[PDB]
Amino acid sequence: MHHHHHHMSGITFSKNDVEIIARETLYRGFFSLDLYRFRHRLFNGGMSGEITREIFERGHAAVLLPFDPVRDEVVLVEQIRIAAYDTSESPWLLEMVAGMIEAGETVEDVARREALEEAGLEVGRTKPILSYLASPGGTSERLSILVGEVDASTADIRVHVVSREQAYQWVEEGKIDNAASVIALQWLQLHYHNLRNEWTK
Amino acid sequence: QGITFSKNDVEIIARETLYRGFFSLDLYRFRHRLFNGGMSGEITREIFERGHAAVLLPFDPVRDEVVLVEQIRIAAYDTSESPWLLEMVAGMIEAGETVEDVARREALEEAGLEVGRTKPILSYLASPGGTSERLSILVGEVDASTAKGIHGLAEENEDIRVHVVSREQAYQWVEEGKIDNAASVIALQWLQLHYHNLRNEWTK
Ligand SMILES: Nc1nc2c(ncn2[C@@H]2O[C@H](COP(=O)(O)O)[C@@H](O)[C@H]2O)c(=O)[nH]1
Ligand SMILES: Nc1nc2c(ncn2[C@@H]2O[C@H](COP(=O)(O)O)[C@@H](O)[C@H]2O)c(=O)[nH]1
Ligand SMILES: [Mg+2]
Repeated sequence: MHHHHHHMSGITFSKNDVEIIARETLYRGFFSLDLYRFRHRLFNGGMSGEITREIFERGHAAVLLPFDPVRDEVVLVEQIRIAAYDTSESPWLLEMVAGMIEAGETVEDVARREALEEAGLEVGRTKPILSYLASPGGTSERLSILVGEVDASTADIRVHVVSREQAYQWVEEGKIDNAASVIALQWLQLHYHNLRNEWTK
Repeated sequence: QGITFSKNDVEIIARETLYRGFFSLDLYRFRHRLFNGGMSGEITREIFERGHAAVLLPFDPVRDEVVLVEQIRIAAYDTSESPWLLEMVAGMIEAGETVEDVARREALEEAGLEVGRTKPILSYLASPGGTSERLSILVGEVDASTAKGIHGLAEENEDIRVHVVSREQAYQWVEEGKIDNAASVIALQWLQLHYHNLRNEWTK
């Protein structure tokens, strides 16, 4: 069909449209700094020349929003995140439960495990929220968020229990400003009414 | 309620460059107060340093439309169906610049868009266990009928396609996983929570 014209044939291109020529690990410690060399299709029709990009590689994470549907409360975990220091009033952040996903593990298994270990919470039902790329211009990291049913009365890390409304107001005010928690709590603000009905049936 | 400790309670002893390239990886060495009442020992953490960004959600309040930009993000490759992503206009904030200056410049360079009024959405840490990066999101008033075509600086090997969707369509794409990068998810969830008042404010 080479005589067929271009017009006779969401996003435009797939993995068939990129060639990763080479990968190198330039730094290996707890995390890695990798270098990708690749060429890719251009929107105008041609192929790019070879492009090189640095990629921060630290694996991928499972995240759990602990929500008590009886009490309309969320459980937050506080701990120091030194990387926040230079742009934040304090490096101690209020966050969701989270942990790295190891080979062959599922998001749900990690989320449930971490909820018990960080916050001492037994999780009942879970539902997916969303899975997102934290900052794909520079890091490969993907984080997959679930909401988990908890009894908030049963709640170096410190555990905080607050109303959903307070937690969301802290997002609005900038007092909760890490991506995983912002995404989870915005989702909860959009979905809590149906979720509470589903989980208190 | 709220957090327990402040910058009075942590000392950064030193920082060491582990990798110096286009971006950097630094080792922070620090000590900090513990919730149990003591002081930690010396802690180290590897931190990815890549500066900070301004992000623009281009929203047409008359048409209830959103402008997205499509381009390859190779880091997405290993965990995504395709490394081409649908994203918000964005760019790095250089020394002395304002978030608005960058957002307006990138809106023109990445999408061919002039911007009218602007309002903050939220400023967030992308992944603060391992990177310092902060991204500050604005919503910008645009005429989505002027958003079309292929943009980006060809010299910088930047190849960007503009897409226009309705707001409801963009949000549906978030729900379905077709838009799954933090900046766009945060911006579009915010828009779902605020569009009624924002359209009223900008169509008066
Ligand atoms: N050499 C080099 N340039 C980069 C890298 N990441 C981004 N850039 C440059 O940053 C600009 C676009 O960055 P973006 O906003 O798409 O993340 C282009 O000038 C591009 O060449 C990298 O890892 N290495
Ligand atoms: N112990 C330690 N872990 C580090 C360092 N830099 C990065 N990490 C990573 O951070 C992980 C702990 O993350 P956290 O549990 O604090 O969210 C470690 O398991 C390790 O992979 C470092 O200097 N020391
Ligand atoms: Mg740009």
